[PDB]
Amino acid sequence: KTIRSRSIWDDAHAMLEKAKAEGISTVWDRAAEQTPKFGELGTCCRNCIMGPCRIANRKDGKMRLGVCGADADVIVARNFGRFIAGGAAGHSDHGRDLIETLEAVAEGKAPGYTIRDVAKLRRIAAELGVADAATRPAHDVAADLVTICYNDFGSRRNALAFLARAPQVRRDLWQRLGMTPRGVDREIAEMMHRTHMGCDNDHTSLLVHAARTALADGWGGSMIGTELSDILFGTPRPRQSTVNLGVLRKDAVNILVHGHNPVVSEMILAATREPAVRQAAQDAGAADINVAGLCCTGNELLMRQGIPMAGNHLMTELAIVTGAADAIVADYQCIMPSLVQIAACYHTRFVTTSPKGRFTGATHVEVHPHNAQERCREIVMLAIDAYTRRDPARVDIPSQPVSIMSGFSNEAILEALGGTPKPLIDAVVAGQIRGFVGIVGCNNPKIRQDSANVTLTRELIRRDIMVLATGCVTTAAGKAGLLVPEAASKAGEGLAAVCRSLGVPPVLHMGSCVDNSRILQLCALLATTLGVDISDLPVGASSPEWYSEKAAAIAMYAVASGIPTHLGLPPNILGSENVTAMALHGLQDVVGAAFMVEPDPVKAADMLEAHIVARRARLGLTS
Amino acid sequence: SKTIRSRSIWDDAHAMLEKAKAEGISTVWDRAAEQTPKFGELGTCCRNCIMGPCRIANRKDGKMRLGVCGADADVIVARNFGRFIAGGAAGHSDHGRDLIETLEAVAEGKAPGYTIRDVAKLRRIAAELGVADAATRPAHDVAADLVTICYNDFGSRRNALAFLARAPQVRRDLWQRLGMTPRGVDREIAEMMHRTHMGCDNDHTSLLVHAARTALADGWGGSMIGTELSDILFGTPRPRQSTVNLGVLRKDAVNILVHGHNPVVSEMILAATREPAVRQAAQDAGAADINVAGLCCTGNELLMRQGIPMAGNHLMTELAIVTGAADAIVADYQCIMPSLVQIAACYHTRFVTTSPKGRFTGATHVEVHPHNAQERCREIVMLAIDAYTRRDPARVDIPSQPVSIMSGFSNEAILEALGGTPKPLIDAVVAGQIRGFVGIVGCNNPKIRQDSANVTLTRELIRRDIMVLATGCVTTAAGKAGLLVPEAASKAGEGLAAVCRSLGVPPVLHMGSCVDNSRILQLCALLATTLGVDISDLPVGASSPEWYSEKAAAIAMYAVASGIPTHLGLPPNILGSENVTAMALHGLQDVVGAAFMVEPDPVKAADMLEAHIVARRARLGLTS
Ligand code: SF4
Ligand code: SF4
Repeated sequence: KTIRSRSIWDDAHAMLEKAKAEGISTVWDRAAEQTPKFGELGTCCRNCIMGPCRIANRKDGKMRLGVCGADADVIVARNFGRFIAGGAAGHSDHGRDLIETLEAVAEGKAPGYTIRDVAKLRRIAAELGVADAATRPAHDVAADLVTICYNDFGSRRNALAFLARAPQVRRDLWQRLGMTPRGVDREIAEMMHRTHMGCDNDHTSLLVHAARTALADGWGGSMIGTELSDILFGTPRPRQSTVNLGVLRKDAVNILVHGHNPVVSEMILAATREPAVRQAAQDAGAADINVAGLCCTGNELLMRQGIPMAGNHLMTELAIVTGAADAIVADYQCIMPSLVQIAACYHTRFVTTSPKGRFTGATHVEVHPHNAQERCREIVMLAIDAYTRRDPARVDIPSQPVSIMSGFSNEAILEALGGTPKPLIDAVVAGQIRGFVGIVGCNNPKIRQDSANVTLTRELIRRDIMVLATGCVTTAAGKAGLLVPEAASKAGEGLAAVCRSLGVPPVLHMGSCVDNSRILQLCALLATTLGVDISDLPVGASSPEWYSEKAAAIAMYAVASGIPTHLGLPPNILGSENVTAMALHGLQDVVGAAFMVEPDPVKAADMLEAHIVARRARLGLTS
Repeated sequence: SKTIRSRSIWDDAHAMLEKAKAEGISTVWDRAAEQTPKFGELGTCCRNCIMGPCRIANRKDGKMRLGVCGADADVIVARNFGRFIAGGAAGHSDHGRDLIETLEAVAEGKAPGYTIRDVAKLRRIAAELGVADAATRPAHDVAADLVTICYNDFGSRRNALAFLARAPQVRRDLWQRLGMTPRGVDREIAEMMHRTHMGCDNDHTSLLVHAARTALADGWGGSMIGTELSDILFGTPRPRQSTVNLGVLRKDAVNILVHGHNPVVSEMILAATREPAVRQAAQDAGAADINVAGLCCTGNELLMRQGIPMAGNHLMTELAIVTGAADAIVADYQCIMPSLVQIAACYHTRFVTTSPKGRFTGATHVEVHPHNAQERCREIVMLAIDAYTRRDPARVDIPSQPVSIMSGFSNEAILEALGGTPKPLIDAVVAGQIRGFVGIVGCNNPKIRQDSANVTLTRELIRRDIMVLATGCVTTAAGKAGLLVPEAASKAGEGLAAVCRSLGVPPVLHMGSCVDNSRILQLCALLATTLGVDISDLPVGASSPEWYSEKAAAIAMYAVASGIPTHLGLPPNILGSENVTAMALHGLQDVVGAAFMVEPDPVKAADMLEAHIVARRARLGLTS
């Protein structure tokens, strides 16, 4: 009965029983061992060896301050600052890689890569100030855009380049508060400086720079990553695909791409479509080479190529347990190192491709733009060889894939509306669509897998609130059949009408974790057109099953941009009443939004709907 | 009280610990007594995501051997230590970046009261880094071009940091093969925070290699830019006399204590106290003078360039307020204990913060920037004079009499003492008069009796003809024991005493603040370049007997990664992993040519540093 309580899906239940009988420990098993304190409240501090310090509520009054004299407010806010910095650094390095990949294309030093979307390149470059971006040669225009993006990774700017997309009132508010992101790397470095012993000892000051650090992610690292990926590999358009472990085929070579970087996974797919490589699969007894995605790199291949997704966070271990995973191609971020051990229990080849994502015991085939075509060809060959060593008795692909619709970039959304946001604004004014909520969460073993994600998605569309899905929720919403146009039947009367009018699902898949920058861009476009602030728009954000530092950075820059953000579990901040009050209430007075911590998905829909209604009133609209 | 005598070796510290106990004031030793009790000290506690936190323990049932994500002790300890190093590099990185912004303000003409005090060093540094016509163009044009170069080291488009060219070719080629070449000061910090995220870098060798790269971006980037631009803006240090300990505070004067690391504020504070209208405000209040005294590294900075006396080091900062004569504390950022704000409220003292980065709840914030510093610092000295009129004379007790010291031993001053070349210094090392050099760069740590290890190790090394280069907190330790004066050659060995008397210098050279440990890198790289060898071939060493901060770990790491055997008094939070520990103590020797040494006995630490110096003298074909 424990296996039934760990997830809500049959394919996950099937593989949990399979690993149990085979003696394979999963992420849920190791979570039970680690359940048993001071670090979870954020009141443990390890920032120097004057002593590991813990702040307790003791009867005798001892241990109330650290050795240096820091109180619980400073200690909690510093750990939280480093937590956001690590989340921002995640997206930061990703955007920088995309800058390097575009610079290699511009220099002509990336065989097999091209500028797939030249029209978006000219638009983005013109938006950011590149002279004659409309008419100059594409590679020259790309080089000037590369310089611009790199300069946001420098230390000589007053505001990040894409920050111009925000409404003027939002930018003036950032100026007054001192939150204006100046440089992508610089805010990260200043956060690490402030959290050092004896530097920043004011929890209000620390949280304001956390907002500044997280804003440098959403409007810098992530937005550069999203826009440059569309330039290099194509801007997403609506298309059909499938989800869950059933996307693996018994008769094919199954290559699972895992991580966040489309630079590697896009070239993997190109190699599996080469004629000589497809021949090697048939020679090994396979009908084809089947590429399926995992986590954010899967979301990227889903949006731009329609490649089916095997599963989200907690499904990554179970996909190897199917016995049909012939290789796992990893880059970096959110790749559990337990996959290496579970792959050793089978024939699966675990291949790492990035100098930043090294895993002891893995097969490292380092991929760079100048050798990607050759290296990825070599990586696909290792998957065909591993296929010949597959043990057929241990194969169990549990379910049948579920149809989904993906590729809802802002470009695709506006094209569906006829090239303007006016029909969308009209529906919101009419009350057909009462608001929007972006669900951006992960999975967390503390919560039954996707129970909160699917319930909250169902609750919101019932109340005529459209849902924008990124990250892990894509698999959650898709498995429940909410990512298809026919799912309008499960929405309210107004939302179903608008969805059927446009032929779109009530849940729009807008991409990976960095593609939450698409939600910032969309909100900024609506606020600009209406002449109001983002904090005036009937919008919301939710992370019901989050776990990572990157999720908290996403939650933080949504709040600081005026988007009320709900979290299923609290961050490690409850040890300080002041820091907790600031996150839940005080931030509303400053940036116009705040955090919400609610483990009940229905109560969370009530809170998100309440803020949406209050903002409809301030626009002079009926709920 | 026998407990008070066990916490320091200095009478001016004992005298204030009695005073603090008499008045019910709790110090840093009292709070350290409460925080003695575990996994974080071994480094096996991970809080990088709310899928835990996770503790790696050893239980007979085999449970809790991996994190929820599956990470083992090696990865967890390495990521904690990696983030520990990144925090230290970030402290120096932001300090260096501010020095760039000040120089740009001078170049733009938007910093009233600031100048280019050392134009000759500006042209020299700019020419070294590739500025065209640095010798002849207008100074502000040259400064603007040097600012661009430094800023680009804080960008993401370079393959190697600008000052890395000072390193020997064999050292740079070695960094290239290992993948340690520092590319950008902020970038390595950001990549470290990326690598330590869940599910990114899960190989402890990979993590420590980038820890070395991150720390090298401090020593050859953030700190070196900070040191060299500070000399350009506020002057290159020259040898001079001064005093240390709490006796530098005067009962008859307005006592202003500068605290932190940034000379940009303290230099302008000092200029404000010499304005006639400000000196009048003090005289109108009944004071004989305005007395500025330094604390921590900013005190080291004012000591090197102005000769301003130092009140004390890390653990003395609380006691200086207890004297009752501290009329104001002017703070910028870093290593400023927030308990000072509360202790100042026990007296008349004004606690003033000046930086947007160093904010303290309950403090008086008068934010200083280059464009308003002359006006703002004038306002800050006035607050010190006003607080002086409210001083309680019954609570004043300045315990000891100041000790004479000699300071200001920049590499420029050292080469000038040698006739403009390192040849006499090389000759003494070849002759065996100076058997080696060791930089003692430590802090204070309440776990260790204050300066007991620093002073013992300093005495032990100079006795064995090993010259000691002192930075940071050790400056106060060496000075109080009377080792920072030329007459202290009598306490050195026969060979070292002879060389010291020939040059008229102490056997312990004070080379500046914590960021000025980049001066030691510059000196080592200069000797290795002259000799045609690697830094790992020089009879050199580094020691931090009483360290505590992330900055000390970053300094120790870029010393090791540069080939300098580094001794630590206390171990970093890494003992939870045998592999990470073996790599730090032994494995790194095979990779970068040096390793960490953890030894709490100062005499045994002198034995270890002397052994490596002897081994390297042998490989140079010299008499050991
Ligand atoms: S920074 Fe302060 S609270 Fe944190 S470990 Fe060091 S002494 Fe303790
Ligand atoms: S990163 Fe891994 S070891 Fe660290 S807290 Fe998260 S699950 Fe636990």
